[PDB]
Amino acid sequence: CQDVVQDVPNVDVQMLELYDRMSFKDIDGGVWKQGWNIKYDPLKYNAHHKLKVFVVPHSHNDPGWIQTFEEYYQHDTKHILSNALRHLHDNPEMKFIWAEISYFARFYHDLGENKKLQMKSIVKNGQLEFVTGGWVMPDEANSHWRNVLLQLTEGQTWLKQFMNVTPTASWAIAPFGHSPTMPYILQKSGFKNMLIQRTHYSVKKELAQQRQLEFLWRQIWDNKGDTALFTHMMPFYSYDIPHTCGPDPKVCCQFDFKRMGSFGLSCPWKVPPRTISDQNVAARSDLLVDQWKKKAELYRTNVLLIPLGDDFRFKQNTEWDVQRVNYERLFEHINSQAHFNVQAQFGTLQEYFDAVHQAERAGQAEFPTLSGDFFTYADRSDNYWSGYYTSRPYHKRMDRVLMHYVRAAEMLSAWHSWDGMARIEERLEQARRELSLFQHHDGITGTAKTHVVVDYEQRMQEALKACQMVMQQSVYRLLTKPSIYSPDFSFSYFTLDDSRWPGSGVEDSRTTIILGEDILPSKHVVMHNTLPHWREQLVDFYVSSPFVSVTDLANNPVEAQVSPVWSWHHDTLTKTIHPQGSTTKYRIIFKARVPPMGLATYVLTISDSKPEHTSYASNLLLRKNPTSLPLGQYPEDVKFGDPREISLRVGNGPTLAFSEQGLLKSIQLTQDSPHVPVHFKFLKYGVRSHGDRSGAYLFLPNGPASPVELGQPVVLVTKGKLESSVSVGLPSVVHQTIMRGGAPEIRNLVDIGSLDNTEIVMRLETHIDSGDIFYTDLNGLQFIKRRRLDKLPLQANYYPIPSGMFIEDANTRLTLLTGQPLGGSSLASGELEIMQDRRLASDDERGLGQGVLDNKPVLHIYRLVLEKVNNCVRPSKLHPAGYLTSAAHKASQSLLDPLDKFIFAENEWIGAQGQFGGDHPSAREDLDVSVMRRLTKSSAKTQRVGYVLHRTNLMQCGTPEEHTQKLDVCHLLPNVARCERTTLTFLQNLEHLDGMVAPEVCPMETAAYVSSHSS
Ligand SMILES: CO[C@H]1O[C@H](CO[C@H]2O[C@H](CO)[C@@H](O)[C@H](O)[C@@H]2O)[C@@H](O)[C@H](S[C@H]2O[C@H](CO)[C@@H](O)[C@H](O)[C@@H]2O)[C@@H]1O
Ligand SMILES: *[C@@H]1O[C@H](CO)[C@@H](O)[C@H](O)[C@H]1NC(C)=O
Ligand SMILES: [Zn+2]
Repeated sequence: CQDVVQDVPNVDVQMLELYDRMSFKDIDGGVWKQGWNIKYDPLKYNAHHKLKVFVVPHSHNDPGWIQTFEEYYQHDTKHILSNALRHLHDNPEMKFIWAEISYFARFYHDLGENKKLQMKSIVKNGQLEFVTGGWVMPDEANSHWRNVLLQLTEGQTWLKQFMNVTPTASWAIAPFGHSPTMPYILQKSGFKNMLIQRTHYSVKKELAQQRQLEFLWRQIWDNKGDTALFTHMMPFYSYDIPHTCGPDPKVCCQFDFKRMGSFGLSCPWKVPPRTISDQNVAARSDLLVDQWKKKAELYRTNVLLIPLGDDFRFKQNTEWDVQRVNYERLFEHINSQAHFNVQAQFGTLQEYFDAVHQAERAGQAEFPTLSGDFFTYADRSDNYWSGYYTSRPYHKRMDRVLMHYVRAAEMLSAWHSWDGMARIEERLEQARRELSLFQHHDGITGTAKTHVVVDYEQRMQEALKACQMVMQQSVYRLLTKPSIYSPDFSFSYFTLDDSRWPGSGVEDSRTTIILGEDILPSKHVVMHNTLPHWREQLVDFYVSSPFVSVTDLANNPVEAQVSPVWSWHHDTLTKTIHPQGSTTKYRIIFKARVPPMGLATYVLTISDSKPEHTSYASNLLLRKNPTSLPLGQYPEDVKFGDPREISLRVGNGPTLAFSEQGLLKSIQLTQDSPHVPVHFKFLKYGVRSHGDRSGAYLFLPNGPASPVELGQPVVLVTKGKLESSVSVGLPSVVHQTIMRGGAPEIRNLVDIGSLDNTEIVMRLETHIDSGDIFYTDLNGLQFIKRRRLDKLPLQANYYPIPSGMFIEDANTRLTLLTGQPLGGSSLASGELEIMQDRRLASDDERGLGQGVLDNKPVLHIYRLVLEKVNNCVRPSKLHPAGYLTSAAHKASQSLLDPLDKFIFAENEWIGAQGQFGGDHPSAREDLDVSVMRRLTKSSAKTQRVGYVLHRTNLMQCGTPEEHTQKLDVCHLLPNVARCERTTLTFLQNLEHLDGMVAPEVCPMETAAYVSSHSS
């Protein structure tokens, strides 16, 4: 295994280093507004050394943005694809590339067989080429790597089945900045080349000057280079035709033949295209070849990529003709005039890359190595696209919830083969496709119109119901005596109970377990653990009595805590925000112990008085002017006091101190240790009243944030043996700190209400001497070092926080893990901050055509880990990566992949069993089974199950936490007959494994295995 900590890679371009050196001046470059006037030596090309030009027609099709997926399909995309089929069929030299398989699948299944055959033939002959082949062209900032892989797999599995092709070149012209997670996944999925576009204009200029726009993109920790993927960065401001022929858009626009008027389009530079004729083809060719040779100056080979397309292009037959016939006339002239020394043709993306690598192998170029990312994007001036790290945070959180239930549904159902009547594959396919769709760069990003957001939400809600169905059917099968099992595949044997989605205060969706002497004495509940190690975790349920005790299915008592059900109300009569307690339902909490990838059953039983093994939390309401809080049968009376500082400790865990406003002020890790200052604060950013306005994409604050005025908020303290909390009703946020004996959990119920032109930020203030350094993750996969740059504006120092962030000095680290992607930064030494929501009245001129005025309450979740790190083996000061500790990693897992909870729906479960998976290996803590997916339907004689295994890298800090069992996924199901290593999509076998054993993977590596079973 390569060491991902101690060896700093030697790369030609390291993006953090480049950032430190670059001046980012925004000067007028001339016709290339963000560049310079390019010059070329005309004698560079000659008869023995020609410029080879590939014009690559394309059409950018958003799977929802300003219209829904289905609306765009009906209005635009079905016509684009129908006319592509006809036009390519009839014009054999014409070419076209296609990226978004969601749309292509939607189209193809509506074709008659004759047209399906015609379509297969233009793909097989290379006229129509799929690029990337994902379901969508995903966002790269907010998306989790697991869902990037999911959508990639969804599209490529479709393409292999129906088109018999697997793309090896990726096309990502539209995400708002770019992540190294993409080449990581793509390189492990058979890819050889990728293309990107939306990078900071200053980066484009810098790399163009050095001819470093094509590079071997490796991971930041990769000393050897085995992760490298050849990458092409386009050089100009847009992917449209004016910005793809060359540096002068006034000239390039004249070669977009849809802009002569009858299509309703024109050239903003005020010179229209003219139809090519024999009288003008020489002059027109001179202009165009000059543009091409200038673009070629920015690259190292004599092979040039010229994209030819724009959003929802190639719709009308007349548009196909006007582009094709004019370009054909240009190519005939240019290629026959030896003095240009050019050979130009329509091509595909793979044709371009193949020709580049032929030039490379001929010794005509050597490419630089690069590591780093391409965040935060700015397309012009100070317009940094850090707003979309937060926009529409409800749906960002929903993404993470659905991510987990897709994993859990696929895993739980994979253990068996299912009859088709069970509709398992149907429901899983729907769930995967709806989550996959949402990875679009207008989905999870929060950059779509209101009604489109609603469509994505409705789709995801259906997907969650599909996962629930599959999960609960699977639990019933896994835990019922086989000779008793009698399934009705439409029935709900269990319902899922989720304490954090949509959340208390967002939706009252949880079911109470109703027990009573005259109705039902007890209830079975089941926990699932998707992670491949034993886990203990507190779980809670709502119950109709406080006098409830818990047993395991050996009837062993389990210690439990009962607490009230508190809900917060904005009392419009008193103009305060305060909690009310239920008088008929209560929360019971207990520790569930669940096998690796397994299930555990418990029983809740009512009694007529306090049970021996159940304790009751105390409750203290801090506010002036209190009024009573009755709690029905709950046996401890609420206590009241004036606001005051208070401290809490659960178990032998940290002691937390809180201000009189209910906000953390310090953490004491152990009995004698210092009370370390760690202060939460809520602040507000506003919007500029002159110049450019913040919107869904852009964050353009009117200076540093101002503190939220808190008034005298009401504080609720619950103190229990198993779980304690401090909750406070602040303006726009019910803020909660929860303690269970380790790192606290933070929950924010965020309701920005009608606060227009406001962004609410949560900041942590410490004494940690972090300087200008902080760490943020990329797609939940890796942590990258950030350096705050005072030469850039505030919004430029905001980065995606898809799963966590930290600051550290020599001795102390503070890590904030998130259950949802949000934007954040460290704007001063010792600080962390993360945006909660944003409400914006203006459009920000990027095409959305609305503000963000559709906010809804969202429950954001976090873990806060303060640690001593002086004994940890960390990377050197020059290394661009950072790594989590064990405790921080486990805290992230507790947010993203919690135990699932199931409540048996009927009164009696006949044949119930206590556990599943007790013989599953308990793997080392850094290893995960990211995906378990049965790949075959029940009719297949040889069943196949796919696994994706990911090993992270945790710091060595002198805490072994060892003896663990080897995990061989190929022996998790019986009767294995073959085990193969595959690409991450499962679509190509890479190694036949001896002994049918799937080895574990190296730190920071991800591998896929497929086991086959005879059984
Ligand atoms: C404001 O319209 C202009 O920009 C939008 C940009 O849409 C892309 O980028 C946004 C972010 O800015 C992203 O959210 C979205 O997914 C898209 O990737 C363009 O849609 C239009 S193209 C439009 O008008 C062109 C000029 O007339 C025409 O050539 C094209 O075919 C379309 O009709 C525009 O550039
Ligand atoms: C799929 O593509 C490959 C390569 O051209 C070819 O061998 C095979 O005949 C095609 N059709 C299949 C495998 O069904
Ligand atoms: Zn787009």
